[PDB]
Parts: sequence; structure tokens; C-alpha cells
Amino acid sequence: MKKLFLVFWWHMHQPLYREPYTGEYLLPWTFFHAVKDYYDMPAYLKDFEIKLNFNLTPVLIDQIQEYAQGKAKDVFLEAIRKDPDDLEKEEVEKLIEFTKLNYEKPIYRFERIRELMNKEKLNREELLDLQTLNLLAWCGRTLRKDLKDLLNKGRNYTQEEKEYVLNKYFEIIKKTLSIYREIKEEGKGSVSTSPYYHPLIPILLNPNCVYETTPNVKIPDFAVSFREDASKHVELAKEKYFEIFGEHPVYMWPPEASVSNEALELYYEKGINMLATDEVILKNSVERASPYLRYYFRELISVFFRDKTLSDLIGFSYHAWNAEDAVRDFIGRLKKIHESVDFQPVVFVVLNGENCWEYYEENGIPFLEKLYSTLEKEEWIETLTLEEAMRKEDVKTEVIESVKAGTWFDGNFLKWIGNKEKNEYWKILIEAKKKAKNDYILVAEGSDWFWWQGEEKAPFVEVFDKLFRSFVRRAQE
Ligand SMILES: OC[C@H]1O[C@@H]2O[C@H]3[C@H](O)[C@@H](O)[C@@H](O[C@H]4[C@H](O)[C@@H](O)[C@@H](O[C@H]5[C@H](O)[C@@H](O)[C@@H](O[C@H]6[C@H](O)[C@@H](O)[C@@H](O[C@H]7[C@H](O)[C@@H](O)[C@@H](O[C@H]8[C@H](O)[C@@H](O)[C@@H](O[C@H]1[C@H](O)[C@H]2O)O[C@@H]8CO)O[C@@H]7CO)O[C@@H]6CO)O[C@@H]5CO)O[C@@H]4CO)O[C@@H]3CO
Repeated sequence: MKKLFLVFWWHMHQPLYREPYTGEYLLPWTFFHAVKDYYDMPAYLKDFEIKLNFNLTPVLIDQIQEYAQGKAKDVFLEAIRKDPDDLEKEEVEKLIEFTKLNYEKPIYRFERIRELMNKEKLNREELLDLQTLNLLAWCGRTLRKDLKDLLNKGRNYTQEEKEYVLNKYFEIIKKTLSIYREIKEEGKGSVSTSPYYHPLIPILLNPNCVYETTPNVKIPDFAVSFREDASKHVELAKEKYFEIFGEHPVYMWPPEASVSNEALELYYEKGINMLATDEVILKNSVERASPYLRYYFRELISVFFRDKTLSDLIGFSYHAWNAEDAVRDFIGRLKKIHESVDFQPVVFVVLNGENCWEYYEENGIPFLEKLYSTLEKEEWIETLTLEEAMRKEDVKTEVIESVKAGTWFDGNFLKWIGNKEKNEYWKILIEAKKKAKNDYILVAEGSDWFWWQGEEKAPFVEVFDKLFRSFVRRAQE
């Protein structure tokens, strides 16, 4: 019977928050997304008889390992752990600002949070609740079962109960890499990786590729070559992945879905057999093309183009829908795809796996449980591992010879280069590369630093600048 082949590929990444001179983690986001998403997203595979795939960047793996070993010195978590009597004013301020930053998210819907944010001054017990409810807001699906007492309590937390939550949270972190190994060993999902620090490979290989989609921009003089670094990002990622999973990775997620003819050749030369990228790149590159085929770039490497609509539905729209209606809508779209082709379509749903859930009611758990429970029971839908997608015989395929370089942001590079502020970071990087002495220059090549550059309304955005500049400084020493 004619199946629809469905492929989820959840991308997990954090830039390095660990400042190199102090060793301090200047932002807590790796901790909070580890305890909330990085274990719990693959742990859905314990309860639902489907396949789900994951990408982990090596720089994220490094940080998970440091927290699991108890070695991460996290400045914001220190303000959470302390007895409020020991908090400095600056730490209380950071606590309030962090809460206000997250205040409108449904995972922060505690009545006690509302009371605390309307009080003009907080005493010790009120600050204990503020600290503990910030922790509990980030609680993942697994511990929502075991901490139900504390969660329904909702207020009047003790220092000892807060330390108990912290202990359970670190237990989740300690099990996180093991669950990825486990679902891989069990055949329930493939795990991929990306070039080590999530750089923009097409720019490192050939900055002129930005002109293919945006010819009216100016970019700085790349007076030194980054081509060898692009190679090192891929090679070091392969080595880290082997250490964790015991194989060389044959699938990679290109950061920001970013490809070019040169980048595809590099992935081929490094032994990658398959990657995915964005539908906008497909439409920019091939006339009349469908994203439901397996493509062979120059007969060198396999490429899938994600279904942008389905991926954007989960990432941008469904957070505001009733979970039941969202799942029924999603199935109805898969039905239309299935009825619309006479071959068996391959549908790639690819997006970040940790950022959208905080905007869903109950951290996305009603939505994903309903979605996965429905998918495991649809006999005309077969969810696939990446390995199954690449080896399946009864799929339609097409050879293509050229792509227009781009990313999944509008098919171009303008969110990372081309304006005055963003170009300033590239100029800093270029001049530092000329004098670089160690691999901290590779850290500074990560895309996150250039993404935030120019952003002036984001609280904590100065922290990303402090990190970038520290890595650039350390690279030259
Ligand atoms: O650098 C820190 C960051 O690193 C990782 O994120 C990278 C990710 O791994 C890459 O794949 C890529 O992500 C792209 C993404 O997949 C696309 O969807 C899109 O992003 C859009 C968002 O999906 C969309 O929601 C919206 O974002 C806006 C928010 O809606 C708005 O509320 C606000 O967001 C603020 C947050 O509420 C606040 O918490 C804080 O954000 C912090 C994160 O919470 C924290 O985890 C961390 O983020 C990590 C991330 O988890 C990694 O996966 O630090 C953040 C900063 O402190 O502050 C936010 C800003 O005030 O504003 C945002 C807009 O910024 O729109 C976006 C844009 O369309 O595009 C992505 C890029 O192609 O890149 C990211 C970043 O490098």
C-alpha cells in the first residue's frame, strides 16, 4: 500500500556560554534547556512507538558534559541556589529581570509569580518562591510526574525543597547523553551532528556566495582564508560524535540549513552521506521541484529539503492552538500530501527541538503526546529514522547539479552579515584570525555571535558580545 514517509529531525544547539578567563557560564540557557528539553524530547520515544531523529551540536554536547560532571560554574544558577539572605542586590536584580523576560510564557503561569512581580519589595520567603518557581517553570515532562507535589503546591517553598529540585535537575542532565545513545541503540531514532561550533560553512569557504541572493550588500575583505577552519569544524565534530556514539556520523545538519555548491562538496569530501536543508533553497535552485523526493547532488551526496510549512506550523503557529485541533490539522495536511502524489512522498519536518515549547500550554506536552499517540496509530504513515530515509528503495529521487547558496532565513545570509554592525564582528574575526594561535578562533566562528550582533532590545544581549570578544581575545594568546 502507498505510504507517506514522515521524518522528524529535531535540532539541538547552544553556543558556548563558558567565559574562558573565569571559566564561568555567563548565561544559564544550556542548563534550563537540558532540564526541560534535551532529555525529555528523546524520552518521548520510551512511550510512543514511532521514530524521531535528533541533531546535537558538539559545542552543546561539551556543555552538557560539564554540567553533568558538576564542573559548570553558572553565575545565574548561583543566584538561584543561594539562600536569599545571602543575595547581593545585583543578584536580586538579575532574578527579577530573568523572570520579567519569561513572564508571558505559559510555562511561567503560576499565580504566585504574578503576586511576586506586583510586590514592590520581596522578603526572604518571597525571594525563595521566586527562585524556586523560576526553576520549576523549566521542569521537563519526566520530572513533572515526580515533582507534582512541589508543582501543585505553587508557593511557600523552602531552601531545602529548592535544593531538592536542583538535585533532581542535575540527575536529568546526567542521563541526557545516555538517552541519545539508548534510542540510537534501540533503532528508535538516528542522531546527527553539525560542524563543531555551528558556523556558516558557505561563508567560511567563499564569502562571495552572499551575492548570489543579495547582490546589493557590502561585506568586509576576508584577507585571510577560513577554508581550513571550515574543514576543522567538520572533522572535530566527527571525532566528538565518535567519542559519544561509537560511529563516524554519516548524516549532518548544516547550521541554519546553510548550503552552497562548495559546502556540499566539503561535506562529501568528509564522508557525509546525507544532509537536509530548506525548501526556499530548493525553489531558488530548481524549477518545478518537489520537496518530497530524495535528491542526489552531483551524484555525490543525498539531500532532503524540509517541508517548510509543516516545520513552521510547529515552530511558529501551533503554540496558540488547542492541542487537539492542531494535531487534527497536521494530520489533515499529511492526508493532502499523500493524496496529491502517485509515489510515496518523503516529508521532512526539521526545526529546533528546544525553543518552541515554552510558548505552548504545559510546555508542549499535550500537543506532542496527542501528535505522537496519533502518529503511532496511522497505518498509512511510516515515521522513519534518517538511516531508513536514506536507504529506502521505494522513494522517488532526482539528480541536481547546482544550488543557490543560502540559509533557512529567507534563503539569504543577511541575518549574519551585510550590515555595518554585523560586518564589524566579521572584521574583528578576520583580524584575529591573522594572529590566531588556538581553537578558540573556531568558537568565535559560531553563527550565534553574528546573529545577536546589532540586536539592541534584547536583555542579556551584552553577554553574547562579552563572550564573542573574550573568545577572540583568547584565540590570540
Ligand atoms: O544564541 C542563543 C540561542 O542559541 C540557539 O539558537 C539558535 C538555533 O539553535 C539555530 O537553529 C538558529 O535558530 C533559528 C530558529 O530555529 C528559527 O526559528 C528562527 O528563530 C525565530 C524564533 O523561532 C521565533 O520564536 C522568534 O524569536 C523571537 C521570540 O519569539 C521573542 O519572544 C524573543 O525571544 C526572546 C526570548 O523570549 C528570551 O527567552 C531570550 O531568548 C534566549 C533563549 O530563550 C535562550 O534559550 C537562548 O537561545 C539559544 C537557543 O535556545 C539555541 O537553540 O538565548 C536567547 C537570548 O537570551 O531572548 C529572546 C530575545 O529577546 O525574540 C526572538 C527573536 O530573537 O523569531 C526568531 C527569528 O526569526 O531563526 C533562528 C535563526 O535562523 O539560530 C539560533 C540563534 O543563533
